[PDB]
Amino acid sequence: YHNPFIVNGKIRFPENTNLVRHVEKWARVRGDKLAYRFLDFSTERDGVERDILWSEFSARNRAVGARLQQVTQPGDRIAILCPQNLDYLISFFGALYSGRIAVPLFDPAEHVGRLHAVLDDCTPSTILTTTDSAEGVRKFIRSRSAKERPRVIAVDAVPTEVASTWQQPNELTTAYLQYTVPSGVQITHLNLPTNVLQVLNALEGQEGDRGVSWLPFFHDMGLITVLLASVLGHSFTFMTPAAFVRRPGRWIRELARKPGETGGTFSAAPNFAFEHAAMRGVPRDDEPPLDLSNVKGILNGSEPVSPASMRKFFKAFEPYGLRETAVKPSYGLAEATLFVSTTPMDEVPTVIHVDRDELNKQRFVEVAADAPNAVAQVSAGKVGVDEWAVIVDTETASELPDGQIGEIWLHGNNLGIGYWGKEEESAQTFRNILKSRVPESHAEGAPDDGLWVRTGDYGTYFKGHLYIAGRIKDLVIIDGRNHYPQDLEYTAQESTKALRVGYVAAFSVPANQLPQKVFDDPHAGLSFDPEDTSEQLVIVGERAAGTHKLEYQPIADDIRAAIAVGHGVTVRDVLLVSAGTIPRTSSGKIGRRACRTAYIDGSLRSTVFA
Repeated sequence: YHNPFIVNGKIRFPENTNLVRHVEKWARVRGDKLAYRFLDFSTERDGVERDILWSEFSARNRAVGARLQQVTQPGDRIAILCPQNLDYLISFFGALYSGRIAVPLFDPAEHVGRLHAVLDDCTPSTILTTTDSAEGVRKFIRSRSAKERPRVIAVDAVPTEVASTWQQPNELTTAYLQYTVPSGVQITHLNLPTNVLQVLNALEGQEGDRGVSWLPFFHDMGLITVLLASVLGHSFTFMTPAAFVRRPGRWIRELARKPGETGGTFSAAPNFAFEHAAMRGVPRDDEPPLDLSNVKGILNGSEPVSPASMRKFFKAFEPYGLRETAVKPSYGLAEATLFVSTTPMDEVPTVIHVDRDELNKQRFVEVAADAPNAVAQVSAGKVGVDEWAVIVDTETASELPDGQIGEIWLHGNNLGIGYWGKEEESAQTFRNILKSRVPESHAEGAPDDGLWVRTGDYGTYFKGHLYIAGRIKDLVIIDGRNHYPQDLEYTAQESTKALRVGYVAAFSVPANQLPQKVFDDPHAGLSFDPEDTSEQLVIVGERAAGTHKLEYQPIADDIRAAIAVGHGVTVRDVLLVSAGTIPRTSSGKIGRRACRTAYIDGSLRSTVFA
């Protein structure tokens, strides 16, 4: 493989490098070629193709950019309250073209409050949207104070001719804010082209390849995936998240080889989507032939990878030509722009099993899958070019040996420079020194006195692979002992056919804050004590399809028994709720914190991704 900007395992960018200059290049040399295609399934079930060429795309970007340069101040934040479509990307790029700070968000007409919180946090001067969504955005804004009702610009209403007045706008300055109290990661103009190149390098993307996505643009995985188009001038075809949730086969269809297509396709998705597409994305017998032999890589990340959903997904689409080397477990986060590691392209996913007891003690000890206390661990592959991941003992700020679990710390030009307006949090997360290394350091090549970024994730290196144990703050600590929630959740899943796959939440609540319902239940084994504050294990799970008539107690008993025998901890409460009731993040992950909150205030007992 070869890339001009990569020489001897190092990214070599020309000076004054940013995504804006990259798009302008393709507008000149690949002008008449497809840049982005929006598959619109709003009215037509078959989908309406909305295309824009690199030439057209550049002109729109320069038109919006010029308009922003005329009515905004340098350093202003430009909020993008837009539905998923071409004008969203024109808004995002338009903001970048202007030299101002972009803030990719969502349409208020589709949380409205979360949107208020972010606006409070970064106080944008201007909001970019479409004509059709304009009135709804205005309606949202007038419910805000008069302090500044940020001006609203319908980007599609900005004439292309305005581009003539555009002025070309530094690497270390913030290009945009990536919001995940809300936190906005400051992504610089160097971060953006750096990380997409790291992706392109790991994918080994050829010239005739193309990309497909349904991920929401307001999510880091959704934004960077489609921004990947700017690296090599590849086309990318996208749809809305809603379109995928209702008809997952659309994703599969768009991935499949079109007539005459000799190149390969690339995509990305969270774990739950592999579960969804495996069950509902298989084409019906009355549908046309489906050829997935062109699919090169479908990256699987943003949440713990299920070996079961991975197996089901591959088995389901194998008869249509999907190679076992197509699905790629990957790791990343917003602080690193997006991409940190992925499974090598010529390899099938690596799955191992480790001892649970050792695992809760921050140790990897490999065991057979048949072993009674084995926990599956899916490798996240190799770290990208010119970035580094190390496993660190947070108390000593020192590198740990392979097989021992510590916090993953990161270094590289794709890593952000802070959280917007958060001095203390920024310092703690982004200003760290690696005090000691091991003899065969995974930091080798990184500057000894360079700053490292704390991910908040436990991980380890094992036999050449990076593993993501879990998220530190999501640990379930009971009686001075550690439990990984996805481990508990999997045991709870597999103990019964009554739980919906991927819709179980394990967390702890202090005893005094447990609801009276728990104490009424003799299976709970607890008596109310107003000053007992010890953490108690709670499991919340959605009922599987067609199981609404199944009785509660055998389900709760099975879960409780399995967790007791497998993890040596007692579940105090099992709460079975209807499908879609468990809180979910903006990208579709399970929100354990919101679920925990919703459990305590009793809202639980009484999102696009439905």
